[PDB]
Amino acid sequence: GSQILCVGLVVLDVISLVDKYPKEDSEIRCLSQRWQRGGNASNSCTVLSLLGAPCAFMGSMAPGHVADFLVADFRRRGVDVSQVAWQSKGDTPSSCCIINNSNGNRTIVLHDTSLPDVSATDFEKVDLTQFKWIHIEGRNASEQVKMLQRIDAHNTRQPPEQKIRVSVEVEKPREELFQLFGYGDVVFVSKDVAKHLGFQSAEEALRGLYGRVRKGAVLVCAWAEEGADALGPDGKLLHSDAFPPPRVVDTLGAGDTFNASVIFSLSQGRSVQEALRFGCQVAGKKCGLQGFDGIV
Amino acid sequence: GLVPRGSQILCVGLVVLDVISLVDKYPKEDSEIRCLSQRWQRGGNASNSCTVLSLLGAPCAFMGSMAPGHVADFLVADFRRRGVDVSQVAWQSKGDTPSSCCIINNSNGNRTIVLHDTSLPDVSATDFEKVDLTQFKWIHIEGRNASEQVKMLQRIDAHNTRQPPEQKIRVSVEVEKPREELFQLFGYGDVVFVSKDVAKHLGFQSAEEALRGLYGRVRKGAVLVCAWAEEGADALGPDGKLLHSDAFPPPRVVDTLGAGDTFNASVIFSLSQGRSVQEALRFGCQVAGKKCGLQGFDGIV
Ligand SMILES: Nc1ncnc2c1ncn2[C@@H]1O[C@H](COP(=O)(O)OP(=O)(O)NP(=O)(O)O)[C@@H](O)[C@H]1O
Ligand SMILES: Nc1ncnc2c1ncn2[C@@H]1O[C@H](COP(=O)(O)OP(=O)(O)NP(=O)(O)O)[C@@H](O)[C@H]1O
Ligand SMILES: OC[C@H]1O[C@](O)(CO)[C@@H](O)[C@@H]1O
Repeated sequence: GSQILCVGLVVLDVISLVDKYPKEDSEIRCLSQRWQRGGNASNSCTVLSLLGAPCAFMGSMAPGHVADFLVADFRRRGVDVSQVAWQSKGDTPSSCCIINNSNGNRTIVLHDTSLPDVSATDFEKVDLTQFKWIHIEGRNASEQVKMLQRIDAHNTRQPPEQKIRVSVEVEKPREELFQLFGYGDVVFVSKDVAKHLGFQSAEEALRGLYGRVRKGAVLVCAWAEEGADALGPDGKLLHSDAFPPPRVVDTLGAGDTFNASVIFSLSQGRSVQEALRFGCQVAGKKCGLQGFDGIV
Repeated sequence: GLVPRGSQILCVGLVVLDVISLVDKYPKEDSEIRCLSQRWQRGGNASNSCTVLSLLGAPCAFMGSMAPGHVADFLVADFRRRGVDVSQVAWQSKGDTPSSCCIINNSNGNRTIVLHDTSLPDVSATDFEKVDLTQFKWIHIEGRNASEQVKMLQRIDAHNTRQPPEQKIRVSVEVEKPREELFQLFGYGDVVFVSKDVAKHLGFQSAEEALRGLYGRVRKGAVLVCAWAEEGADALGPDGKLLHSDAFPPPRVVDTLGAGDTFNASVIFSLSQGRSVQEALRFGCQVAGKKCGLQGFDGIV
């Protein structure tokens, strides 16, 4: 039971690096271009792998040349893809990403290809004895709340020394997803969500939202160059300053780098304070680099 | 496979992967949005022209630069989907196969474009030296790296000097961007296409103005051609007689991207079949006008 599993989206990121964001109805040349395997859960596996944690990914992919690229990338990272929910309806999602090389800003135009989401049916088919931690990227809530319950069930049946740790990401300001707050030992909530609920800082968001998590859970809110905060059962607010690189050149996947790093640190036994900090340390480092290579 | 002597039309130029996203509204910097639709397309002038030539029923080949990879794979498969011979591609060990990002605003039609990077080397004159020409009856060059392309043209001229009239390779050139370096290309080719956009930048306000004002720059005996959107197109040859065809407006205008390339390929095709310049202008306007009412190149027949 020593593999981390991330459940969520995997998409092909077609990326252009520009030195200024283009005004509407204008035309500008890009400095360079590349393809990356992206999606939150997928980006997190990249990071876990680079950190040395055996991990595996689970999500929908449609057979094709794109998927072939993605799988190859997964494999080069040593990510287990065996639990992938292969399909026959829909395309694999992709996006156009513009990365502003002058400040690391990233603009994402996303194509969700109707590809049907992973289901409780698919999940129930998974040998949970393989995993020390399961992270779930909040997408199809009603169908994921089910997967969560299945995980609780498995836990109710296990020595505390052998329970599967669970984390949840709530990233889009979307009603259906809020039911997810109520599950998992660790809950990640985004600045975008927090702002959409009227909160103007990580600390205010944590106070405002801790009521929604389940007893014993740690709530976590990262906030870009403000670093990140966390709040546990004891009611003590925890904070970490960011580690901004002198030149921020690419923030695409910083959030996923942070989540992966917190999970890793926690799974390794560290305190929440220490994990917050390691999360920022690794995410800040990634912001100084194009892509993920070399955060290690 | 075996390609019969003097059977193919070659187009030398750019091929690019265009990623096209339709959106409700232009994305603000550092935001994430869902598009209404997104499309991968093969683009580029020489590339577009090859597609049209194939649909017209001509054997045709593309020569341009690519680098091994998944972008080139998509592009090669799309070429072949259109019956284009890719065996003359100049494969590169350095650089990125061109790809461009285009964002189309659905609620005002605007197009915001991030152009491909500059990393890939253009086809060089030494690259072109290695090509056996006997295969081709017509070679068309999209003006890009002009100093190198001038050498390619001189090489074609040398080949022709030694041939009987019935095995001379016909040559055409396109000058599509207003850049001074490209202008030396006017001096090569039996047929020179100049775009309205270049004409305008030089200060000409019509096709008639452009042809009379630029004809001086072409080599003796050459035909100079200029299409002008809804005004159709003109041509001027050595006999000094300005030739013209009106446009053939379609029931409604759906997509004019690549109309110029459709026009170019169609004129080349017609002339390659031995039609008169006047017949070719007309045919070019008919095919391109038809194309303006269709999305893409399907059904231009
Ligand atoms: N400009 C920055 N400087 C330093 N650290 C940063 C910066 N932006 C993000 N980080 C770090 O990454 C964490 C998450 O930031 P966040 O703004 O949620 O990332 P994100 O860019 O939204 N990820 P993504 O959705 O792929 O773009 C922050 O808590 C910091 O640790
Ligand atoms: N709006 C139109 N209606 C009819 N025919 C058109 C139209 N636009 C272009 N064409 C035809 O396409 C030929 C080439 O026109 P050209 O101006 O080079 O097109 P383009 O620059 O590729 N696209 P656009 O600038 O939007 O017209 C013209 O000579 C016409 O035959
Ligand atoms: O939401 C989809 C997008 O979000 C990211 O995962 C960034 O976290 C990109 O890789 C992907 O295109």
